[PDB]
Amino acid sequence: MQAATVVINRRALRHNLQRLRELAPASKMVAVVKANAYGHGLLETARTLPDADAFGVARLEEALRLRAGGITKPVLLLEGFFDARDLPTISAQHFHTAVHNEEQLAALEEASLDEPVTVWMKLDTGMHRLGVRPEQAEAFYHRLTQCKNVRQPVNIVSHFARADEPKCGATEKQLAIFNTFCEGKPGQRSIAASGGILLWPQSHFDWVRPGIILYGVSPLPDRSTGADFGCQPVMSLTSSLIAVREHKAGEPVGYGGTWVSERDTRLGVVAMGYGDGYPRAAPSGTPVLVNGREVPIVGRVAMDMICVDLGPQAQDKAGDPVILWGEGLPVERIAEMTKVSAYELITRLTSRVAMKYVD
Amino acid sequence: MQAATVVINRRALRHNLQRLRELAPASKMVAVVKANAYGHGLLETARTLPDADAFGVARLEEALRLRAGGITKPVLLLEGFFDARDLPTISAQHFHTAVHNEEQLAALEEASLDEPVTVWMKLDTGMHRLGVRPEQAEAFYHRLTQCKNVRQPVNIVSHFARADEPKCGATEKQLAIFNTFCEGKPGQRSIAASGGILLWPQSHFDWVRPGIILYGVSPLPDRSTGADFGCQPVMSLTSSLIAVREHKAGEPVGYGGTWVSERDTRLGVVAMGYGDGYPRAAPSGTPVLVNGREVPIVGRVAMDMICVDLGPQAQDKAGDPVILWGEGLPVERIAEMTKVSAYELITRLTSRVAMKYVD
Ligand SMILES: *Cc1c(COP(=O)(O)O)cnc(C)c1O
Ligand SMILES: *Cc1c(COP(=O)(O)O)cnc(C)c1O
Repeated sequence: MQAATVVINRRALRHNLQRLRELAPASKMVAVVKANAYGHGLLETARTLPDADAFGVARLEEALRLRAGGITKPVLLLEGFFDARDLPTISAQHFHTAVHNEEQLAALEEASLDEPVTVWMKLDTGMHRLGVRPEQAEAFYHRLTQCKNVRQPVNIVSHFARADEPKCGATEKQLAIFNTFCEGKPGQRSIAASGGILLWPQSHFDWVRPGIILYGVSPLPDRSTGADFGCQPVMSLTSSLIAVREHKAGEPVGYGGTWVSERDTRLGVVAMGYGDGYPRAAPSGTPVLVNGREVPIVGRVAMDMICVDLGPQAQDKAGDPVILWGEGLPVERIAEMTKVSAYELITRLTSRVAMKYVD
Repeated sequence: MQAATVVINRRALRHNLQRLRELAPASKMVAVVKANAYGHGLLETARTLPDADAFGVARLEEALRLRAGGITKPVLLLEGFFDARDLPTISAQHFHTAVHNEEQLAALEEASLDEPVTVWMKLDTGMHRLGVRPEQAEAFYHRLTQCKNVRQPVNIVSHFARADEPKCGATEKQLAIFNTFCEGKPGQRSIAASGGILLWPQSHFDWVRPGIILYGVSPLPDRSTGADFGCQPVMSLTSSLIAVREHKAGEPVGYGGTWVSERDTRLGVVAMGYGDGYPRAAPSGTPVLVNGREVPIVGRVAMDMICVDLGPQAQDKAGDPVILWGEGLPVERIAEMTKVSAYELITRLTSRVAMKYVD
């Protein structure tokens, strides 16, 4: 039988990269593949997009894992390097890096490399997470153009904190700061991720960094799905029923007796739980497809199982196909119902989930 | 590594198995290691406990993975087998199985195996998740004693739905039903997991199945910890700071501008996010240890990073040790602050977290 499985549509992945090129026609693409390509799988997602101009990762470990799998294209270390002793590898592996601190800068200044490295100075334009603040940036920037170990020109990168909230002036302010600092400087500019790409065409510049929407999922907090932008969903979280049992009115289900039935019915048990990555927070009523028909989750989600209400004469049987989200049921619909971010839903899955690739 | 890492204390693990033998002195132990041993590591956790009477898993795949690693004790398939074509492997691998449906029973009835298999009839005593209902149990049970494919005697297993709620009578009702069915029967009895073991000594019977408490974490939802029962915490979710930046009063942090500072201060950025398994639901103020000193999380938890408030003048720096939960900080405290179950915190982690084993 088949249990917890993530089916990845390679065809939809391809379609989305091309669709994003159409929406951002004058910008190169940094396919962001951090966290195991967003739960889709880091090396397979890269191999599915040999057309990507570059790949973005959070950590050096992820980039090296790409190189190990035979990925040859430029990989961008979005958070830079955490140890100065890593520069020689970064240089030799032809990894491009962000530089946000003095550790990183002072290291590049005194390292001894056999080749210089391509760098993207991270500028803090409002997110206040990583990056050099405006009033320290000019001096920091100038030191990078003097590094014999940095390939010139120095590129400039930044990130939006609230691009999915078009009504507040957060984005327009970050853009204002970004634009002021880049005036008169050569080198590529990049500040847009999924939100900036879809809602802010002024922020496309030279390179855009699609992450979530690359997988056909909307980065927005409203009811929108990847299909709202012509992007197709890549992931399908699937499983199977391991039991179909009789149940009676007044009887509770699961831990804590969270749900009590008002009628005699039949309950289905799914080989899926939070030990696989399915949200334990999922409330009774959350939709799940059984034999391509939507049924509600009843009772608390356990570590390995989920119960659903099928109906008194429901003819579903142990072994039948279940879809937690995918074709027929967008992950955005599960996010709305469970109140869990689609970003976390597709990404916080465990190694217990099998991986399938189609097309 | 210096980033996302889970450190597993093998010596605390052994201490807990024997501490549990002291709490349930007349019962054998079924070490429950399903879902990658609750995030601690399926095969390493088994190898650390060669003293366990048996190992419990959710799925067949997990049991096979144990045999592949050289684990030889008896392994109990807590949910049984999902396909009749699996009986031959299960018989040959000497896996013990639960039997809750007719598909499983009919499979045993007509299979041809070189050896009979040890079975635990799963009885639904109130949880209404898996198991044969009371009114169908006697006939179902009798068919199992007539199998030459089943090693006699037929053992009886069940599970509590609310053992962590001593004030509702649910547990005494399940126990009442369990006891009535076992009257006059010749096999082993088992109904207690972590809660039943600690709060209900009349449910210990022949075998107890410690899961969460085996890892030194309390099953109950009140604020007690594993140390309340003499059990030592096995897991430590650790990482490092990748940046220490200046921040000013009135300035927000992270996505959505969730947190705004009322002083000038210094922010630390941790190489930890929900792409690793850390709850994106963690509210500002949640505790983190930086250099063995507690600091609050400020702003939204991102996929790869977490910001903390260090103070205006604070001497922490990129590279310094961070503890998300562990030595200075029980996962139960993080569960309270996060309102996320300790079961899910330690279990729903991703494959990007490195694994260390000490002692
Ligand atoms: C992860 C990340 C991205 C992608 O963002 P999405 O909203 O998922 O598209 C792009 N850039 C940086 C700096 C990131 O850390
Ligand atoms: C997983 C499980 C356990 C162990 O539960 P804990 O609450 O962690 O003690 C024991 N028995 C069964 C039937 C289970 O599914």
